[PDB]
Amino acid sequence: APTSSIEIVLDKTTASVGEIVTASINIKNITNFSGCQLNMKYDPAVLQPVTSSGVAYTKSTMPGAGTILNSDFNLRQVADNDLEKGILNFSKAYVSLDDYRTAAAPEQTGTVAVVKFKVLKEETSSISFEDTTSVPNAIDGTVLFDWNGDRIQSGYSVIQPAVINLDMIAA
Ligand SMILES: [N+]
Ligand SMILES: [N+]
Ligand SMILES: [N+]
Ligand SMILES: [N+]
Ligand SMILES: [N+]
Ligand SMILES: [N+]
Ligand SMILES: [N+]
Ligand SMILES: [N+]
Repeated sequence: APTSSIEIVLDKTTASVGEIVTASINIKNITNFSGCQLNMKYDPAVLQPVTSSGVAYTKSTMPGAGTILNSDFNLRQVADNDLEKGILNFSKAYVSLDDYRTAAAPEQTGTVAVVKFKVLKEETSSISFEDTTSVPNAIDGTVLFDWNGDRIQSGYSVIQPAVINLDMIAA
C-alpha cells in the first residue's frame, strides 16, 4: 500500500435493499495533518446518507465522527451538501493550531469522518472524491492541511473508487 493516503473504506462488499453501508474516510501517514475539505460523490438513486440516529442529511449536515479530528482544538465544521446530485462537501479542521502544534502528537493516521448510507437499490454503485470548481486546488476532490494551515500539495495517494456490489457490475 502507499505510505501516505486517503481512502473511502466500506464496511461491506455486498448489500441488499434496506441495509446500511458505512463509509469510513481514512487517512494514513499525512504529515502534521490538521484538517481537510472533501468533495464526495455518490449516486443518490442508489444510496441515501443518514446520521447515526437515522436522520436524512440536509445541506448543512456534517458526516459522523471517526477516530481523529475529535479533539477540542476548536474544530471548525462546515458542510454544503447537494442531496439531489449526491454530493457531500464538508470542511473539518482544527482552528487552535498553536495549541495543536504544542501538543506535538499530530493525528497523521485514522478515520476523519464516517458516512452511513441506506441502500436503496441492489446494484453496483461507487463512492469517490471528485474535483469541483468551488474547490480549485483539490487533488482528486481532496484538500488536506498541515498544522501550519498549509495545503499538502503532493505525496499522498487518493485511493479510489469505493464500490458496493462490484460483483454485479454492468460494464
Ligand atoms: N466494498
Ligand atoms: N451526521
Ligand atoms: N480522537
Ligand atoms: N481527536
Ligand atoms: N481551543
Ligand atoms: N476549543
Ligand atoms: N484508521
Ligand atoms: N487509516
